[PDB]
Amino acid sequence: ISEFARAQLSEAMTLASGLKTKVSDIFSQDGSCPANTAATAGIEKDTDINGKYVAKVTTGGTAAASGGCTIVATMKASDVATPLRGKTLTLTLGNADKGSYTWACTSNADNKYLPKTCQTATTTTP
Amino acid sequence: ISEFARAQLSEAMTLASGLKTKVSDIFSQDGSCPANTAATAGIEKDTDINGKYVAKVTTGGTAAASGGCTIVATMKASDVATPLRGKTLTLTLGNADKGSYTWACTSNADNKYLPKTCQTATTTTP
Repeated sequence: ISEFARAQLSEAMTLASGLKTKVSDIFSQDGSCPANTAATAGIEKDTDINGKYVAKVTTGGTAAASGGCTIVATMKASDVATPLRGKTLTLTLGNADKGSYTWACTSNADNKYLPKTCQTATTTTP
Repeated sequence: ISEFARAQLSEAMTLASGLKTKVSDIFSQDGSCPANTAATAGIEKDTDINGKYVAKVTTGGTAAASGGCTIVATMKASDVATPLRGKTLTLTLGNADKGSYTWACTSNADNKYLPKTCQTATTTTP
């Protein structure tokens, strides 16, 4: 498994991680999840949040007891490892009602490119 | 051996290489070696010249009839491959008093991470 591909999805996480404080602070202060398809109270426009491999980072989600707000980074459509083109990786706030905030990682890309922490689970059934 | 680590050093080479015509212009113009500890005529301060894996690119070196000007790249101390952390790669002017200017490449990183034109040599002895 390519460390070049691993590293690109690594940009995404870091650019998304970059908004935890900003998103959890609005959730627990105003009760809602902020969305940035337009710039919004201290948070930049999703298409303005980017780097070498990330095209945009969008906030949103649906407010719930423990959290729910989502931070979705979208990969560029080019100059990126072919399987990752246009894919997304998603951080979700949780435990908002229990203590320290948690942020579960998920992605719609192949687990072979993700960190262990961002991978799905697959098992057999009866 | 990691192509990904190889790729990190290659960025230093590239960024250091992008200052060769300027440094060369100064030597040919003033018989001197410019020092960019701070921005100076035409060239940005060393830390303003960086990249994903590269922290700074400094010019300096000691002037002679053959040239002697150096352009050194310093890798970041983190977010880079651990054997390359804070390692340097140097471009050095020569041949100024014999013919076409040349730039020799040296580095203090391990040879297993370097292009062939930048590796040192080790021989045996009696």
